Amino acid sequence: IVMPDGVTGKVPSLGWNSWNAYHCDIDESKFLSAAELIVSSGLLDAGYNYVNIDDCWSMKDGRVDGHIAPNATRFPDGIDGLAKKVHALGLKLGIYSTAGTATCAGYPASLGYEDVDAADFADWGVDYLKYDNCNVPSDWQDEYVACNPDFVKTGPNGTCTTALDPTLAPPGYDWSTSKSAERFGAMRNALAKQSHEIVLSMCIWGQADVFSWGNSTGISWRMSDDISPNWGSVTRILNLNSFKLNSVDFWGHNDADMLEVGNGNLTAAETRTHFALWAAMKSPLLIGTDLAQLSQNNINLLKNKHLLAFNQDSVYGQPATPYKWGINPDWTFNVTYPAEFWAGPSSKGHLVLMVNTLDITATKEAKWNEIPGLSAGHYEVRDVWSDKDLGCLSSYKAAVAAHDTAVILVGKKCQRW
Ligand SMILES: *[C@@H]1O[C@H](CO)[C@@H](O[C@@H]2O[C@H](CO)[C@@H](O[C@@H]3O[C@H](CO[C@H]4O[C@H](CO)[C@@H](O)[C@H](O[C@H]5O[C@H](CO)[C@@H](O)[C@H](O)[C@@H]5O)[C@@H]4O)[C@@H](O)[C@H](O[C@H]4O[C@H](CO)[C@@H](O)[C@H](O[C@H]5O[C@H](CO)[C@@H](O)[C@H](O)[C@@H]5O)[C@@H]4O)[C@@H]3O)[C@H](O)[C@H]2NC(C)=O)[C@H](O)[C@H]1NC(C)=O
Ligand SMILES: *[C@@H]1O[C@H](CO)[C@@H](O[C@@H]2O[C@H](CO)[C@@H](O[C@@H]3O[C@H](CO[C@H]4O[C@H](CO[C@@H]5O[C@H](CO)[C@@H](O)[C@H](O)[C@@H]5O)[C@@H](O)[C@H](O)[C@@H]4O)[C@@H](O)[C@H](O[C@H]4O[C@H](CO)[C@@H](O)[C@H](O)[C@@H]4O)[C@@H]3O)[C@H](O)[C@H]2NC(C)=O)[C@H](O)[C@H]1NC(C)=O
Ligand SMILES: *[C@@H]1O[C@H](CO)[C@@H](O[C@@H]2O[C@H](CO)[C@@H](O)[C@H](O)[C@H]2NC(C)=O)[C@H](O)[C@H]1NC(C)=O
Ligand SMILES: *[C@@H]1O[C@H](CO)[C@@H](O[C@@H]2O[C@H](CO)[C@@H](O)[C@H](O)[C@H]2NC(C)=O)[C@H](O)[C@H]1NC(C)=O
Repeated sequence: IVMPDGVTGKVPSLGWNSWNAYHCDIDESKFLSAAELIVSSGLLDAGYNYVNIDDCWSMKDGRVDGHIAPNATRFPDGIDGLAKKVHALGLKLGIYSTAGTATCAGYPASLGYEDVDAADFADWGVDYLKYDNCNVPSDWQDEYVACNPDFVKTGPNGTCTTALDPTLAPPGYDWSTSKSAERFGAMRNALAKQSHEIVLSMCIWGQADVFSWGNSTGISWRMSDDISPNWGSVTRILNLNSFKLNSVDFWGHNDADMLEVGNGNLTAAETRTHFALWAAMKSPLLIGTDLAQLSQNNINLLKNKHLLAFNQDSVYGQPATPYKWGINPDWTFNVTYPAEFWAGPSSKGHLVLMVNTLDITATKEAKWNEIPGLSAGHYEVRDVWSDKDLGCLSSYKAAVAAHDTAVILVGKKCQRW
């Protein structure tokens, strides 16, 4: 969705969110520390400007006089006070609610209270709303389910049938008028009435075919169930998103979920793959780890100037897309062996990414004729990881470590042949 100021939300949101770092165990100090570290580490300089509050911020046990109350134990100066502090550092503040009767963690939520909550969030100076999808009561549930392989039983190749799920929507169903669309549109409309600009992140997990109606409603939409800090989760979301990239352009980006950089059992290679593909798919990039414990190597990864420039390109709205699946035939839905060969144009040239989904080193080759927008011949090439010149090349062949991604930027043609 386009926003009134003509800029905010046009390219993907960059920031930090408490959830993958702290889950339900949050307080004001955690946000202030995050804000200070985003500035001092250079992350703000790299473009990361949102400090986003996730679930568990309010008094759990009900509204106070019809309003969601901040938990004052956690936020002694309120959300408004926190917003002041964050804004003084040149940053923006995000908050969280749910399009249901309680949040996913059981806190007050906004279904039927969209105008009241929007007004409070705006009065506090909040800049960004993550709006989750738990706890939808009967009179607001959808009639049917959409074919979302993360939530519905599938046959081969991620296909749905009413034999597999008798509540699967009939052929031709118009999701743009489902109850899910209504629930999210109600919050769109409430936020749009406020005299403070709040962008809407639609945390709907790829449900209700948000791909078809999302752009009319918010700036971004989750496209899968919740991420976990492991390779299986990374490949699952990569596979799912690889089929949905025609929904991604200016003002409306599929959200591959909060980054797991620095977390869990992800290896160095797996972490590069995750970051690089989230960037290239033009998902919002929300850091989700305690920055006080994040290695400099991971900080430097998050600041990768080429991946950030690509993600943030103000001329090319579309993401990198798969040009060859690799181990499987093109367009094969597979949660463990997603599409390997990706590319897309930008102001700085064509970004090309080659994911090694095998668990041993493998040679991978970027062949220009295979890549949309390029043709046989020689191009000037740069390695995105090392920022080194790779020369004037007729193709690019690399040994890629297990679960790593080779990433290059293809510049000008350097010979006609
Ligand atoms: C498993 O499930 C998946 C997901 O549902 C199914 O995926 C199908 O697979 C189809 C092929 O079986 C595939 O059809 C191809 O479509 C391309 C055009 O693709 C563009 O436009 C489509 C419609 O709007 C989009 O769906 C595409 O988006 C998808 O792909 C992009 C990446 O490419 C992703 O970014 C995106 O997220 C999404 O996944 C995309 O925007 C056709 O070009 C292609 O046509 C082929 O046969 C034609 C002959 O009839 C021929 O004319 C074509 O020419 C090509 O090759 C020629 C050389 O022979 C060249 O000369 C031409 O220049 C050209 O390059 C070509 O040979 C084919 O129709 C669908 O797009 C895809 N749908 C989706 C949503 O992904 C699988 O089929 C399932 N697998 C099994 C098995 O069941
Ligand atoms: C969800 O809804 C939104 C809102 O409706 C949809 O957003 C719309 O997306 C389209 C597709 O991306 C936008 O159209 C395209 O915009 C780009 C970029 O325009 C801006 O770029 C121009 C270039 O900047 C230059 O900067 C350079 C330095 O960095 C330098 O070289 C120059 O000095 C320039 O300053 C600039 O002229 C504009 O003013 C912008 O500021 C265009 O490049 C596209 O044109 C290309 O595509 C055309 C159509 O194919 C065609 O003419 C030709 O191919 C051309 O090369 C194109 O116009 C559109 O603006 C945008 N709408 C809004 C309101 O922002 C979104 O698509 C939708 N999602 C989906 C999935 O549909
Ligand atoms: C508001 O937040 C406080 C602080 O996290 C919560 O109080 C903690 O509650 C746990 C579980 O009962 C106790 O173990 C801690 O000792 C409490 N900490 C402090 C500093 O008191 C509290 O439950 C929250 N209240 C509401 C209504 O959400
Ligand atoms: C997902 O793709 C992989 C890779 O092509 C499939 O794994 C192969 O399966 C065949 C049959 O079991 C074996 O011969 C190969 O050894 C497997 N290769 C690897 C690298 O593991 C897998 O079956 C696919 N999954 C589904 C459900 O289709």
